[PDB]
Amino acid sequence: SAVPFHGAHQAGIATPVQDRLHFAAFDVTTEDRAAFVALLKEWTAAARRLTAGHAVGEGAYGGLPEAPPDDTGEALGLKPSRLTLTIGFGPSLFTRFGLADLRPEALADLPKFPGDNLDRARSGGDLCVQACADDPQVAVHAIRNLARIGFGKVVVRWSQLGFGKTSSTTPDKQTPRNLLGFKDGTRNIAGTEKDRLDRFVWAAEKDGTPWMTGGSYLVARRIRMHIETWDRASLQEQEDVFGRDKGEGAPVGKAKERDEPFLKAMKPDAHVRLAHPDSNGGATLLRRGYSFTDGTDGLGRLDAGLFFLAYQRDIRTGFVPVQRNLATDALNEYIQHVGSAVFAVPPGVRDADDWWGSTLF
Amino acid sequence: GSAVPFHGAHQAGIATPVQDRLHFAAFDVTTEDRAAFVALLKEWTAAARRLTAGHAVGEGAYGGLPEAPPDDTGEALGLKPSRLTLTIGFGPSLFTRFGLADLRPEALADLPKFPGDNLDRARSGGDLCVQACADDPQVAVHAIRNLARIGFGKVVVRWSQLGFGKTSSTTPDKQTPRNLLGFKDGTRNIAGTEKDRLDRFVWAAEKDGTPWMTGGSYLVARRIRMHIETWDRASLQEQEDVFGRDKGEGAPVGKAKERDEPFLKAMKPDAHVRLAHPDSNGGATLLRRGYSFTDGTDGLGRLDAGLFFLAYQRDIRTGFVPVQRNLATDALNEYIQHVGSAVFAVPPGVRDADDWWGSTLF
Ligand code: HEM
Ligand code: HEM
Repeated sequence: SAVPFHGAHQAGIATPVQDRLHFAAFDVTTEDRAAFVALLKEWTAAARRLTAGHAVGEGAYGGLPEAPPDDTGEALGLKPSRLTLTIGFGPSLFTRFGLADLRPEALADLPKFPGDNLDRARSGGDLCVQACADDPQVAVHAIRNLARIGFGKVVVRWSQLGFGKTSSTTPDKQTPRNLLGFKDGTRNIAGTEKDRLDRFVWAAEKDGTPWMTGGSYLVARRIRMHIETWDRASLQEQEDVFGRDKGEGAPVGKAKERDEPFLKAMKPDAHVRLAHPDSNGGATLLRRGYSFTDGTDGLGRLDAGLFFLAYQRDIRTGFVPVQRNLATDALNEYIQHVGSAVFAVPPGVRDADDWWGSTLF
Repeated sequence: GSAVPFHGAHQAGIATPVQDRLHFAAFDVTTEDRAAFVALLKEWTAAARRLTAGHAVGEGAYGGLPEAPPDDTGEALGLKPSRLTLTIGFGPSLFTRFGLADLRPEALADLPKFPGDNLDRARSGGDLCVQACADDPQVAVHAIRNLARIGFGKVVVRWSQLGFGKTSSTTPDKQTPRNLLGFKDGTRNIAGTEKDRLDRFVWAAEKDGTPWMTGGSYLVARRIRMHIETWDRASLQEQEDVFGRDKGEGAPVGKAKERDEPFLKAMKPDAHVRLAHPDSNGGATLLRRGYSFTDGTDGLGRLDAGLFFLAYQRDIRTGFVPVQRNLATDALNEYIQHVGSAVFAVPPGVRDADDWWGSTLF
C-alpha cells in the first residue's frame, strides 16, 4: 500500500510499476541559488508527507479560517496508493546557479533522429517530477501541490497523464498490452535484478560524476501512435512489424511469450530484432513507460500513444545507440516522436535530514 | 471487476454505480442512408454485448485469416469486464435527418444562453454520443475505439472527453469522492436504489408526450474549467462559504456529519448548495454523474483542470435549466467557466438479444 521514500536510490525506478502516472516538467523562474535550495528542502518535506498518505504542511482543513489550507485536499480519504515521487534535473538547469561545470557528461543532448517531429512546448524542462501511483487522483494531487508550493520559483512547462495496468483486476504476473494490442515489457530489466541494475541503470562513482553516484539518467519521449492506420493493417503485417505474434507474444517460431527470440527468424527491420541488446553491442535499458490517450485531435483521430520512459546508466550507451538502430524500424510507419526530454535523476534521500539534490547543492 | 448486465428496461450507465473512469465521445453522422444507419445501430449493439461481457468483438483479436485486419483491435485481451457500461444518446441535430423531424422530443430542449458561458463549438453538440464508463481506462478506450472503427464511413468522432476520476455517486453507502476543489461531490444525489425518485425525476414516461422515449432519460453535458490558481489562494473560510459545507467532513454548515440535512438559512445567500437545492428550485432534482479531468497545462505555467459535468433528468426543461438559471448569482461562478455543452436523448434499454439501440425510434 505504500513504498518507502528513503533509500540509497530514489524510489519509482526499480520499485514495482504502479498503475498510473502523472509526469510534469518544470521551468525554474528564480536566479537565487539559496531560494532554490530552500524550495528543494520544502518539496522533500512535502514528498515525505504525500508518499505516506498524509496532507502537506498543517493539512487540508482545521487551520485558521482566514488562511488558505496548506493542502488542496482532493486526496483526503485516499490511501498512499504506492505513490512514488522521483525528481530529475534537465541539462538547462545547469546554466543557472553557477552549475555549468557540474553537468554530467552522461547527461547528453539527444541527436536529432530521422522522423522526429518534436513539439517545442512539450519538450525539455529544467526539472521533472515523476509521480506514479495506483490511484490517478493521488498522483495528480501530488503534482498539483508541489507546483503550488513552488509557485514563484518554478512553473509547470508540460504535463502528461499515463496509465498501465489496473491492478485491482489484472494478475500481477501478466504482461500488460500497449495500445497496439501487443504485450509490452517481456524482455526488460526487472527491479529484482540487482546486478543488471548496477551494470545498466545506476550511475557509479568511477563513471565520472560523484554527486550522481546511485542516480540514473532518464529519457522521456512522447510517441504518438497512428491508431486508425494501424487498425487497418492485416494481422500478419502487425506481427511482422514486431517479430512476435499478437495473441501469445511469442517470438516468431516459438510457442511461449518468454521463449528467447531467434533473431534470424524475424524480418530484418522487425522492432524486437533492431531493439534487442545483441543488435546494439549489448546496450540494455530499463523501460518504465505508460500508455496515454489524451482525446481526439482536429481530424477525428485518437490522440493516443506511448509515453516512453527509459532509465540507464549513461544516455550515450543506453538510449542513443538503440534509438539510432531503429532508423529503419518497420514500426516507424505507425508512430511519431512528438516530445522529448532528458534528466539526471539524483541519488536517493538517505534519511529524515536529507533532501532532494543535496549531493549537487 | 465483474460485468454490469447490458439488457434492461433502461440503459445501464445511469442509475448504475459510478465507475472510476470515463471516456465520452460525440459523433456526427456522415451518411444519408437511413438503412445504412440502422445497420450501424444493430452492429454497434452486437459489439456492445461482447464488450460489456469482456469478449472481443466480431471473430476476435487474432486467429483469423493472416491477411485480414483483426475484428477486435486487441488491447483489452486478458482484462476483465471492469464494470464497463455503454450508454448511447441522440443529439437534437440528428432529427434533421432520416425523416425524424416529427419525432424529436419536446423534452429535448435546446439550452438557452447562460451568463458567463464561453462555449467552444468544436467541443459542443454532436449528432449522438456514447458514454463509456469502466474501472479500467484501457477497457473504456478499447470500447470507444472499436465502436468508431465499426462506424467508419457512417459516423465520425466530433469530440471526446476522458474523465480520469469520478466526482459523483449513485451509492450513498459508499465513500463520496472529492472533486479537484477538494470538496466531496455527490452527497445529495439520487441513489440507484431509490426507484421512486428515479421514476419521478429521471426516467421519461409515456404520458410525458414522446412514446419512443419511455424508459429513457435526457442528458446534459457541460465541460467546466476550474480557475485553480484563483481557488487555491482563497482562504479556507471563503471556500467553505462558497459551498455551504465544510471542507473536511463535508457537513452542511453548522452540523456535524456529511449526511445531516442542510439547513439552508444558515448558508450564505449565494452559497452553491443553497441555490442548487431542490427546495430553492420548486423541487427540481437532478442525477449528477460527472467526472474530473486534466488536459495538460494551459501554456501559462499552470495545470489545466476542470469537471466534466453530466446530469440525467426526466425533462431538461424542468431539471437542468431551472437549476442552472438559479445559479446566476452562485458564488462558485468566480472560480469556474462553462466551455462546452451538449444535450442528448438517451433512449430506453435494449430489452433482450433481439433488440437494438434506437429500435423504438427506428
Ligand atoms: C510506440 C512506441 C513503441 C512500442 C509500441 C514498442 C513496443 C514494443 C514491444 C511490443 C516489444 C516486445 C515486448 C517487449 O519485450 O517489451 C518491445 C521491445 C523492446 N523495445 Fe519497443 N516499442 C516502442 C518504442 C521503443 C523505443 C523508442 C525503444 C528504445 C529506443 C524501444 C526499445 C525496446 C527494447 C530494448 C525492447 C526489448 C527487445 C528485446 O530485448 O527483446 N522501444 N517494444
Ligand atoms: C465545477 C462545477 C461544480 C462543482 C465543483 C460542484 C460542487 C458541488 C458540491 C461540492 C456539492 C455539495 C455535495 C453534494 O451534495 O453533492 C454540490 C451539490 C450540488 N450541486 Fe454542484 N458543483 C458544480 C456544478 C454544478 C452544476 C452546473 C449544477 C446544476 C446545474 C450543480 C448542481 C448541484 C446540486 C443539485 C447539488 C445538490 C444540492 C442539494 O440538493 O443539497 N452543480 N455541488
